[PDB]
Amino acid sequence: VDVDKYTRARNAGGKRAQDCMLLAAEGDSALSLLRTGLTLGKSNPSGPSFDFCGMISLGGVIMNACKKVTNITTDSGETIMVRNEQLTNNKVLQGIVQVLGLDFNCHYKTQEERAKLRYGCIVACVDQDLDGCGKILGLLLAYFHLFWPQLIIHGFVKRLLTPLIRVYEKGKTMPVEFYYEQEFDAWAKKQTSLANHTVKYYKGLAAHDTHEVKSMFKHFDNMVYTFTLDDSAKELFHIYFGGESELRKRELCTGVVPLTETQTQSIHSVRRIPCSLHLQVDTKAYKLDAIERQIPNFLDGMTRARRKILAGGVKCFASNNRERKVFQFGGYVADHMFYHHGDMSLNTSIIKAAQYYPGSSHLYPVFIGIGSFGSRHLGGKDAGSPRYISVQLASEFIKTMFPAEDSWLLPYVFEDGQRAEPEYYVPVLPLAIMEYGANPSEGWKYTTWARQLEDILALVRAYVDKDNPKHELLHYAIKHKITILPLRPSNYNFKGHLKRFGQYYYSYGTYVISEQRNIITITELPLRVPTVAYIESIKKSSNRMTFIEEIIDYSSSETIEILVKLKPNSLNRIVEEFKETEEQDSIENFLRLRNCLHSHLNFVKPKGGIIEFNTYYEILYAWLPYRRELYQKRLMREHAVLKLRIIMETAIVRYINESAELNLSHYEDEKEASRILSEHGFPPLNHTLIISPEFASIEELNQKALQGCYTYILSLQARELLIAAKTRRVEKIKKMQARLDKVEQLLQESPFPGASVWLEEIDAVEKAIIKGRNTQWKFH
Amino acid sequence: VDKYTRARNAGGKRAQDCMLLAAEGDSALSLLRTGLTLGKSNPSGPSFDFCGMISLGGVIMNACKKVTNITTDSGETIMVRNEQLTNNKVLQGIVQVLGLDFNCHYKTQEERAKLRYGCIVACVDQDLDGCGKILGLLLAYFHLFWPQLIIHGFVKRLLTPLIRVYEKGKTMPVEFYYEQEFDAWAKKQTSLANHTVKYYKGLAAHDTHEVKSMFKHFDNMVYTFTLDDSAKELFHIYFGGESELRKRELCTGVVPLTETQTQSIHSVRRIPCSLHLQVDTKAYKLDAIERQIPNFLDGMTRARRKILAGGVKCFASNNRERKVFQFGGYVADHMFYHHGDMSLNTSIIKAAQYYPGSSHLYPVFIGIGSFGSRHLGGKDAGSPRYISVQLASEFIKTMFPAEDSWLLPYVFEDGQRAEPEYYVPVLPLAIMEYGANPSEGWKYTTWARQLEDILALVRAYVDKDNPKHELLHYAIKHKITILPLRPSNYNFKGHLKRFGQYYYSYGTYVISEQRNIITITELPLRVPTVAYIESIKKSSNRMTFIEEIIDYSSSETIEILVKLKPNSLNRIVEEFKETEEQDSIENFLRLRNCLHSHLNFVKPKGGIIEFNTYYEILYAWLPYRRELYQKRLMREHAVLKLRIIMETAIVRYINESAELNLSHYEDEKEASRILSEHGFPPLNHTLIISPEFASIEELNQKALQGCYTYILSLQARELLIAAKTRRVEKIKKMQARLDKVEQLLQESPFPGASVWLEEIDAVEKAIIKGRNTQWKFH
DNA sequence: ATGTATGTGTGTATATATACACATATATATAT
DNA sequence: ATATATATATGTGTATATATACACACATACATA
Ligand SMILES: [Mg+2]
Ligand SMILES: [Mg+2]
Repeated sequence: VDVDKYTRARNAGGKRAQDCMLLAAEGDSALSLLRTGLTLGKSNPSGPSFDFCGMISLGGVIMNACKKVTNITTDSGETIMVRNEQLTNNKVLQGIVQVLGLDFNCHYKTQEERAKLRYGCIVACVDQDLDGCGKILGLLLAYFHLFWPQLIIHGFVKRLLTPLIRVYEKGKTMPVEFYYEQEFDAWAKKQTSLANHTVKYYKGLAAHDTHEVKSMFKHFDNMVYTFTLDDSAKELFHIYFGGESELRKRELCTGVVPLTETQTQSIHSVRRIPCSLHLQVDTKAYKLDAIERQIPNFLDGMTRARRKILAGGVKCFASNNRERKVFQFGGYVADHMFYHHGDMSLNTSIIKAAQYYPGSSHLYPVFIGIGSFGSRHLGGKDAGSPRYISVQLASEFIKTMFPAEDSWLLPYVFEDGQRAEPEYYVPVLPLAIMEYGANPSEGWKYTTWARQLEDILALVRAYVDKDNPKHELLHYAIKHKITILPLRPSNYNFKGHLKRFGQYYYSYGTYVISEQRNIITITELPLRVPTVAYIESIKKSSNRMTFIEEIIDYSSSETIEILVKLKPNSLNRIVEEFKETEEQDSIENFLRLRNCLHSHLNFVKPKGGIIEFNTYYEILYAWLPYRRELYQKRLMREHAVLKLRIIMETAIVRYINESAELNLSHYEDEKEASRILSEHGFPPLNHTLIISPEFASIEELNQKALQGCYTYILSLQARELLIAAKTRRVEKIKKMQARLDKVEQLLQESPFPGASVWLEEIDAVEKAIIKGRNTQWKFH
Repeated sequence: VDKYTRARNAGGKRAQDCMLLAAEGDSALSLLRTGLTLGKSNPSGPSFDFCGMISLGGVIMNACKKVTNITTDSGETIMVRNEQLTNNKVLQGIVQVLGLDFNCHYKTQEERAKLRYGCIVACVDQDLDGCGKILGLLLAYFHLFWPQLIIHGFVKRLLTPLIRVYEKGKTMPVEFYYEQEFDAWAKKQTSLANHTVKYYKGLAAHDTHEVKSMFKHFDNMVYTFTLDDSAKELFHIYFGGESELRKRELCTGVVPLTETQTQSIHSVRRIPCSLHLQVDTKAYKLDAIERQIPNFLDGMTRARRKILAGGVKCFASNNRERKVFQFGGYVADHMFYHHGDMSLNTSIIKAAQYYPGSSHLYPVFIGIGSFGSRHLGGKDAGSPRYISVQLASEFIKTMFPAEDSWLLPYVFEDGQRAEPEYYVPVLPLAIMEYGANPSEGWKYTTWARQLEDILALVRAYVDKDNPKHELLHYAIKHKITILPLRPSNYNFKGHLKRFGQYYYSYGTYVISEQRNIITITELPLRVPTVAYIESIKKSSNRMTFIEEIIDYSSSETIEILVKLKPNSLNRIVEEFKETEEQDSIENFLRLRNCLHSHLNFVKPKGGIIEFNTYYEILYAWLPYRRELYQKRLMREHAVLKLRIIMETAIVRYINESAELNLSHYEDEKEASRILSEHGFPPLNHTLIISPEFASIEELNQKALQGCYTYILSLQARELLIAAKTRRVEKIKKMQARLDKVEQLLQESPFPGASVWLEEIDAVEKAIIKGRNTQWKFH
């Protein structure tokens, strides 16, 4: 059959079969670009066309064959390699072995067996972000390595090389092109002003308009590169794409190793790429980026997408907290936070970042959700479409947990030249250990179970507050890493019971036995167990089905009530079949009613890279000093700003008192007015930095403050030359200097500066959490 | 059967005690399954012991257009279906669920107890699409096959709110069920500054306390359909295969509902089918005509007008690119769009496209990325996460002037302004582009006119020194034509011929008998290439003469190459005959088509209008633009006089405030007193300096009745000598402009006759500069 | 040589569907 | 009693698919005496 989304060349499998190309693209918008470009008729006499080029789609992400295949060493000696039934029945790989005419029991070592291919090179036209240049190009290389390495030896697998970033200067008709994101960031941070450049990001090939696809296809054969492999490559394919992760963990801790001048000149001159040198840059950079996207930071407890959602949601609902649809808020946060990915997964994260039900992931959600957001009974998988449902910002919890005057003092993620969101938030409470979570990633796994709220409040109040009895003893335990105050799992919104048997916790359900009608009434499932998955699991097991007649659900939307029915006189035969250990009952062995709480505390740290803890105490002890130094920073910044504002307004007061004697109307322009104001003892000030010190560090704030002009005094309205305005300004100067005395008294106290403000914020976060838990997280 | 939650008692001893809540999608089933499980928060509600769920799958197929009554020998017409209607997966589901039988009639109760449920209950949306269209099609299906169940109370429905309004303080909302009821309500108010209007698009947008208060009163809000005797004619008009009944009905608006009928419906809790079809279905069909047929003034539909308004609002600060889905989120937020996102993004994509043969010859946007080609008909664009749009800023500035948009009637959604009723362009843009749509009752199809003909017509109307001025005025008086009006052959390399009462368009071939090759070098107007090539391969009458067909096309240029089997040209010449209207080779290769028009537009203040020729559309267009120039000049004259009055108090206050000494006074009331005791005029400063949407009556009615904010909010920067000098020359420039405004209010033929000539010239050179740069504006 | 039925096609609407990667604990079905 | 494939599920990503309404000029497929 002609396979799906396939355009053959006119010379496939004929007398000039070997000189034809297959430009295998990633989707269909890329094929739309390739169809646009291979049909430059007389505007490109040196370019390719469909006389010797074809097109086929890779279907998204290629299946890997390096872990769906098995070796069988034959008794003749020569081992054989049998595929899986899933790998045999993939449509994309069946399609491309149908197009090129490949064979699985031909090694393609001589040339009269390589002349029986339908056309003799593959060229992968993929993207340049790490998701497409590193991942699926690596899996394609792995497929051709695992089944026919002789074609990678002789030269059969090729690729284009397109730009990811173009930067256009005003005036010049040649842009500056970049192939990697960190190269752009290193180029851009060295600059001094980027307000005459335009930065374009090209996710996918279909973002290239006409006047640059013509430039890309005047030089088509100039940018095709061919792969070679050496002996140092087979172990790297087994590390990066083999069935064991310990190799991948121990390689994937270290960062990417940059490229030498000889290797770079050799690649950009002779245009061949070593497969191992591709794996040790592009695929490794992909896997580090995937770790950064899919594993939470240990300070704020959230991923990178959810941190963009939080920043864009604080900024979106700023003026008035009116709700919007999920797709409209998603368009906002993809516009203003520089989100460079697809739109469907962003809307899925906005939906799941607002759910609240017994057993949801987030116990303290950022948003209030307005509509239908799914239930326990399908695990939140049955929410509405984003067309229907709405979200708004849970404003007082975000006000108390993430204080707004601390978001000025954080390191930010700069994207495309201007800032997007923080590197990390630092909440008032250790929010990384307060919720649930279970993800895979590259190399590692993330799994947490939430802690009690009162345990965490006891530990933080024991650390900070000086007259709690557990003050110095807790500091001793932080010096020696021993545990004193208990840190239990959370039992909120869960009615079953929890037991510790050795080095793990176990969570149990609740049944209700009856011999009057031989019916067991299940009333609760263990932690984070969906209902219909439990019912189908208890229905598939044939050893358990021999004792039940009918299994019926009567549960409400927030409370479990399952009803089984037993076959007559079958309560007795369960006990000999399903034996009762001390750790679980015979019914709880029978009805699948306990689970183990097994944690994988693998986080990412500031400045990137994995970190791996052994207990929740280690995460708390790593979290506390960041909040300590952030309090010290905000108090010193406030001290500097208050001195400078006293200095500013106690010259406005004397200008109001001396404007009649000064006679400002007599003078000609701003030059003579600034000169006659410099002679009467008015300080030159920087009005913008004093009114709005946005992100200015304290050296920046006292370094460019006294280097301004008299704009603070010259934009005074005649409204405020009145006597009630004088009284108002004098009393606000008195309040500012009283605040300055309070600030310089707060900078000294025990055990560290800013130790009472943080206790006040603990109490504020606690009452906001209590109010939210009472109102079903609606904050009525 | 998928998406079907079986009730516990379906098909048993108490099967007739059971309901089937047929919802419309899957989010609706999420709502209904949330509602039917309030176990002890709703002890008087329903549950799954007597209630099922099933999905209607979007929009129901109709059977009235897909069935045949065939007459047999015995004297009876049996009703035999179609193979397409028989294989519809949604209707197969409900027939298998309810246990219906097609050859039964269910007249007796012994037959009406052989079913599996007791009633079908349509839980549909309350917006006009779901309440009118698919509920009428469900009624039409049950009428066309089993009218005796509509007689005996089998088809039921819920009744939900469409708009809830929440008063501050009070604990009961106001619920409106129709949109025009809320619009007439909200126009009556004077202060809607503290009410929160909630639009509920589908029923899955309903919050938890709202669904609790809707499921405590479930049987309070179910209704039942009663079948009339006049209903057969209404079911044949609205859903039958004859369109002229539907044209003849749907001119006049919806008949309002009386008080006796209202009290009967809300009291005995039953619905006549005819009273439903003449309100809900008719209101839907009028709404679909409004959404799917253009206005003859601006040329654009409702969605494209929202997209242009949101694009002018979005790209105002800088003309920075956005994606398609991000700009779509913007225009769905600020222009109050109440529909899905996929259709809006498709509308933005097709509003940005520009290729030879696209719908728009003068697009609103500049498209950046892959926006499709001639060959697949523009259906080969990118996904909306890839491609970008940008505002074609100077064309939008010249065609739709910004100072005219303050003086237009607007549309209110939910209280706030969203977008105009129409734009009034400088050129008649409704006859300058293409289009081919169906709708309810009517068809829309246009073919664009030459630009030069339209420019000559409008310059003959407006300019008094043009020697075809009074002739054209006589022709407007007596409805005759003088000046030609040809179709647009721009970017088309075939040729056009007028034969009788229509134009035909012809493509170009090139023949060579030395190789038996015909080379097609041009297709007719708006013919996709791959659709043409696959259409020529299905005709086996033509396949017996050709061997091989190869496409060598460019990105924007056609080049098709056929191959003939030997000794078959003479058989083509003698077999496909030649008339004097089309060649034999063009008869063989499908190389002409007719430019056949259906000029059916909507008019202002709602309603269809149907024209006969393009001259009627031009002559209807001209007086709106004329009157709009007159009222913008009146507005400018008023604002200039008021601003002269405002600044010739500020300048003398700068002259006299050195000894007036306002720094001596206590507060602003004493200052306002002493300013009014020296002759300064009280002014409304926030409406003199920014008249946004104030008419001239409320401009000269409430602006001299303000305060002294204009004079008390001056910065001390303003009190210098250079600022005095600049205010003096600015007063001089406003005085000169006021003299020019009063000088050109009185000109001939009508006020503002040279200004519209200048805007003609600016739009024409912007169109030229956009055609030279492939509509990229380099 | 006519009276029939089908059959895509355009814009603006209504409601859905699917493949793949990644780690690890649990569950299921044979084969020494 | 035991190894060994196979299957599933979680979040953040990469790609695509498909049913219905509405009007009418036009094209292709057997019947019509
Ligand atoms: Mg991509
Ligand atoms: Mg609807």
